Amino acid sequence: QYDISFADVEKAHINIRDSIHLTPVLTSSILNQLTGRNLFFKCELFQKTGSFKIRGALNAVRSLVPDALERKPKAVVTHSSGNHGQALTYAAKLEGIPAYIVVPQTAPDCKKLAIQAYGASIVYCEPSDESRENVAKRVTEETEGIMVHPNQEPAVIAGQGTIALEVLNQVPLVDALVVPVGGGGMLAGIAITVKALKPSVKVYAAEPSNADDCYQSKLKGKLMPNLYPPETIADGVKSSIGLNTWPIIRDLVDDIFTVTEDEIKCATQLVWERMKLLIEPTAGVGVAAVLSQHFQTVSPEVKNICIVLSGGNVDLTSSITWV
Amino acid sequence: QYDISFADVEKAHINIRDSIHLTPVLTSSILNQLTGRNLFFKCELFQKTGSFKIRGALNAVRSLVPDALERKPKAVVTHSSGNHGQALTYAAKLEGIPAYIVVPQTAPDCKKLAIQAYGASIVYCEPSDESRENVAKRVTEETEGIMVHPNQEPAVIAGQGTIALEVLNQVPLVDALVVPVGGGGMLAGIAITVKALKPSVKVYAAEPSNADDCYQSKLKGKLMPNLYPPETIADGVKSSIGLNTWPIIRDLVDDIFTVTEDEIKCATQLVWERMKLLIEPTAGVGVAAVLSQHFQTVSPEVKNICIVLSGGNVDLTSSITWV
Ligand SMILES: O=C(O)Cc1ccc(-c2ccccc2)cc1
Ligand SMILES: *Cc1c(COP(=O)(O)O)cnc(C)c1O
Ligand SMILES: *Cc1c(COP(=O)(O)O)cnc(C)c1O
Ligand SMILES: [Ca+2]
Ligand SMILES: [Ca+2]
Ligand SMILES: [Ca+2]
Ligand SMILES: [Mg+2]
Ligand code: NA
Ligand code: NA
Ligand code: NA
Repeated sequence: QYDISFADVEKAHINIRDSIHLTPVLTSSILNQLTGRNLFFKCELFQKTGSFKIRGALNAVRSLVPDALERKPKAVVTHSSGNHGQALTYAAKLEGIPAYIVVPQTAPDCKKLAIQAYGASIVYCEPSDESRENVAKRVTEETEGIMVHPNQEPAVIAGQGTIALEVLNQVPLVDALVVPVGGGGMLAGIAITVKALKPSVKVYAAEPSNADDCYQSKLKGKLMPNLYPPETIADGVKSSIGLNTWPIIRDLVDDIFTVTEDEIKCATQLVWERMKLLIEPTAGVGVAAVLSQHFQTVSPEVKNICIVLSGGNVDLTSSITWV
Repeated sequence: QYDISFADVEKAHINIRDSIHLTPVLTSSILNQLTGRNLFFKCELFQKTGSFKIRGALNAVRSLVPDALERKPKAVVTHSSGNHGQALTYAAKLEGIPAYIVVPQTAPDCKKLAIQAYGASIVYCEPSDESRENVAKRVTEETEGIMVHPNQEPAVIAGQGTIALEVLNQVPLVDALVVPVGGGGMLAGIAITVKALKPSVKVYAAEPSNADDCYQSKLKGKLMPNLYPPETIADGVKSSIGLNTWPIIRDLVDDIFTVTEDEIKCATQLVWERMKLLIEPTAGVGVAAVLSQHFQTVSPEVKNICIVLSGGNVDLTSSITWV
């Protein structure tokens, strides 16, 4: 039916378990006091590499083949330089293969340093997509690598879904999961998993209003990507949903809550100050969603809500400017 | 025998357990790798009020009596706007009694607003130690209230010992606890508990070399308070050890590690960046200790080390200074 099944998610958990952390679920009286609800925080900010993306990245390295004639990937390649590129590089290191990040010439110096810091090799392209694609596909071919998309690659989606296997085990009375959405790999993997195992549990997406393609797509009933690059502090969810994640999200996600920039900022600072968790603002999106006006429409029967705190890769020394 | 015994800790546990968090113990691969040990982090930064001090404060509020006909305090009175005062204020809220803080009339508006935000009631004094004391005495008496010493009060020391009761359950094979020391209520409480329950477990203290009264005292075999108020980023450990905590520390604490300001800063930053925990610098003291050169020479038999992350009440709009 969909591009992954529950079986794929389980195969992913088996593939990655020896190398990832089974992150804790933490609680906060204050947040419980504030939102009306009984909250549980799945702490993917404590995951290896600082975000959940190691799950999909490692599953991809351990399950994808470069070619019909070669079973083992000989390198990994991606155009993502953020949490995905960091995760993929780490996954590549674990498997003893090189990682290449295709970066435009126009990338900030700090981004070029940060990539080299996490142990990947840089391959430069032009700012353009024609060049970007040329280069990545060319690097993939010449290194006998796998190209690993941050959110549309089935093995990546299946890996992200393992979060939900853990949550359902860690929080047996959970009523809903709240998941920040960008490309929807995490949302789709989680939705597949929850709906296979216990479909009475709600799956809710949380999204910046400033980048609201998932909302608009669900509203319209077809895939409606952002027409232009979004401006948002939630830097990890600037991707649009894509052709592999959209059908899952359409069919299996119960609702989508959008949140303003100010809501994202206030929820992030609330988590910092009141929970002492260094989440990145992108991980504040799910917290903002549960605090938002529209979340009050959620039935009072939906009491036990697990929010995925998806990452903690925040640049305290530079990024911080909005505080 | 001392101003408390383990019996007092068991009592405090029963007194307070229904109202405080049984904080988690977290781990970090990177910090294991940096120290060569198996580290366990007791997360008192997640405790109510943002530090462990609610333990001693609540125990004191639930066990001390006013100078009045009624056996229950009708108020709490403090000089502290810091971790101590915030802890006492929350304890008062739990008991449905007012918490008053005595504040010089020349306090900045920012401080006063900050004080009122956590729910304390300000009573003004003149800016002298004479006026501060006299106002606090008057308010305590007129309100049929109590005052609670931050580190020498037996009820506080006993409540602090409940940290170790949890650690010994959460980390059954623990070989040592590392505890930041100021007035030493937390250190003494912990030492009593550990030496009563599992005396083969080491109890190590950690303090800034800029405020090294605990180290000097243990070296000399007598209480040698700091000669002047120390300068340190570790605001919460500026107090010297006192007459009630010293005998316990003398007899029951195995060793004292001192750490420089730079070590404290670097340990605190390492915890933010690599563990995503927003500890205050005072809580970085214990981390700094386990990373320090002197600690590296500790016997390899002392493998499983629990560090108390004592607090997370850090001024976020003020971090820039040392970063
Ligand atoms: O202001 C505070 O909360 C700290 C504090 C509390 C009690 C005492 C005290 C000193 C001597 C005898 C009795 C109490 C000192 C300081
Ligand atoms: C990638 C990422 C997300 C969004 O995941 P998608 O699969 O792209 O929807 C959310 N939070 C963080 C921290 C991320 O790195
Ligand atoms: C009070 C405090 C300490 C020191 O406890 P003492 O009993 O005074 O030695 C350490 N860390 C934090 C965060 C504190 O608030
Ligand atoms: Ca290929
Ligand atoms: Ca979006
Ligand atoms: Ca000291
Ligand atoms: Mg498809
Ligand atoms: Na593991
Ligand atoms: Na695939
Ligand atoms: Na499960």
